[PDB]
Amino acid sequence: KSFVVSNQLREQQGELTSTWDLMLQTRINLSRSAVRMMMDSSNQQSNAKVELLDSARKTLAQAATHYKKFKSMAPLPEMVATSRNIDEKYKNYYTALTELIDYLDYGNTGAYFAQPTQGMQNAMGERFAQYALSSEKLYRDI
Amino acid sequence: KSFVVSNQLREQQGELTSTWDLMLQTRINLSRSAVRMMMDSSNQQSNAKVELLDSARKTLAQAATHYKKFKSMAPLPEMVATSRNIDEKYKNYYTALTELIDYLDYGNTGAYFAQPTQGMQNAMGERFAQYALSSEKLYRDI
Repeated sequence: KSFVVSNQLREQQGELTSTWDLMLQTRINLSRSAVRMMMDSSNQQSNAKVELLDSARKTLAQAATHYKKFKSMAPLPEMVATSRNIDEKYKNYYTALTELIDYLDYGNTGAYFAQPTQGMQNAMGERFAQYALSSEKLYRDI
Repeated sequence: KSFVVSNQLREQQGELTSTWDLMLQTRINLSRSAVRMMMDSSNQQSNAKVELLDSARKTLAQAATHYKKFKSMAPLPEMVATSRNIDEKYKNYYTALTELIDYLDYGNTGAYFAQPTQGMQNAMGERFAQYALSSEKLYRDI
């Protein structure tokens, strides 16, 4: 099986890297918007806060597109548990990120700061590292 | 050559994913610190601004460790140009990120906001996508 199966593994990793990366980029643009919503309107800097929130929204939608691609390539047997785990972490971090867009949609920075977002970022981050370790080891077995 | 060479390619991609990801995480923690340095001292939220700057510093040092690992696996002939390009983009974004740590080290948020960091983030991001496209196509040729 080795070509077809190991290429499947690389394509599942690429798509997951694209999902993780675009969620970190959503986190970044939500951050850049929240600081400008705190600084108010006099501040020359405050004025891009809606562009930034719009960029955040756009990269989350792109993370969700790559994730569905990732989910369409069925996990190989040994990959099933980390892939299940990734899905759990992914949904908690996607949701955190969605609620943050929802708050800034109406300028609620108080609720933005009150969400413990980093905890969820970190859990996905560790899931990602575990998926990547597990896929390297099947790839050097395939 | 196919096993040894295609494994080399996957290991160079993994290390580069680790570099890109840790630089995005440095960007995130610098962001979280800059907003708390803007909010001042009354603000319960302002008080983690030095922990956050310290986390940023730590993930940049980790991005630089994985990058040296990436650079130690010599680019295969067709990968030499994107690998050169990645190095250029990487150094401009590593430097941007370093100057941002340097500003927040003494609470200079004015200089933090004045740096056009995102432009450099974006150039590295496009380099990364181009490297990943080019490596997929050599990998399906190897």
